[PDB]
Amino acid sequence: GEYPTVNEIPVGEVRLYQIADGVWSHIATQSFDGAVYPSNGLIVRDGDELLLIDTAWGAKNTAALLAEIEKQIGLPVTRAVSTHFHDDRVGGVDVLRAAGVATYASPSTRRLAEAEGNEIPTHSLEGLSSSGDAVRFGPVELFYPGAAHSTDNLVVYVPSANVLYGGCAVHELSSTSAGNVADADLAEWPTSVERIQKHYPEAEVVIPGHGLPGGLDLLQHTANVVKAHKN
Ligand SMILES: NS(=O)(=O)c1c(C(F)(F)F)ccc(-c2ccc(C3CCNCC3)cc2)c1-c1nnn[nH]1
Ligand SMILES: [Zn+2]
Ligand SMILES: [Zn+2]
Repeated sequence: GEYPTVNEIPVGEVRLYQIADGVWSHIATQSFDGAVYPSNGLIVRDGDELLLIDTAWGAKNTAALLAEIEKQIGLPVTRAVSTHFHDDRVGGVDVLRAAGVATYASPSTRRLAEAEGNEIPTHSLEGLSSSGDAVRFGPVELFYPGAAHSTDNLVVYVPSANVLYGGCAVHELSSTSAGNVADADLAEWPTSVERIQKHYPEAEVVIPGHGLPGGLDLLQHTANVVKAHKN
C-alpha cells in the first residue's frame, strides 16, 4: 500500500523502497513519447558494498539514484547489471561508469544496445546465452529465461530473501496491455514465464519492471496480458 506510484514521483527524483533485509527497489519516472511512466530497478547489499540492477532510466535520474543511495544506505555501489538493452535499463550507464561503478550485461544485451545507439555496459556476462542458464553474480543469481519482452531479457533472484526481480519481462497485476512489444517474442514469452515459474517456485516477492511488486501471481498474469495482446 506504500509503494510509490507514477503521479507521486516527479521526473528527475528517485525513491527507494525496502523489499527485505538488504534488498531495495529503486523507483524513477521518465517521459517517453509524450507520456510519463514509472520504472523499477533493484539494489542488493553485497557485504559492505551494493550491487545495482538496472539504471533509473536516464542520466539525470541515474545521478539522482546514486545520491539517494548515498543518503539512505551509505554503502558504495560497486557493480551494476543491466537486464536488457533498452533505455530504461542502460540509460544512465555512462553516469554509473563515471562514478566508478563497474557495469555489466550479457553479450546479447551489449550488441543490441550498440546497434540501438544506447549506452553500453563495460563488461560482458558469459554463461547466459541459452534459455534456462543461471550464473551467480555477488549476492544474486542471474537467469536467462528465454525471449520474452526482448530476446536478451534477464531476471534476477536474491536467494537470501526469495526476491525475484523480473524486469520488463514481468508486468504488474494492474496491467491491461503489454507495453512496448517492438522487440518482444510474443509466442515465446509464456514459455519463458513458465521457465521462471519452474526455476523460482519459492519466490515470495516478484518485482515487475514497471509498477507494483506482488507475489508469484505476477508471472501468470504476465502470460495472460501477453496472450490478450496476441489476439
Ligand atoms: N523497455 S522499453 O524500451 O520497452 C520501454 C521504454 C523505453 F524507454 F525503454 F524505451 C519506454 C516505455 C515503456 C513502457 C513501460 C510500461 C508500459 C505500460 C504501462 C501500463 N501497464 C502496461 C505497461 C508502456 C511502455 C517501455 C517498456 N518496458 N516494458 N514494456 N514496455
Ligand atoms: Zn524494454
Ligand atoms: Zn521497461
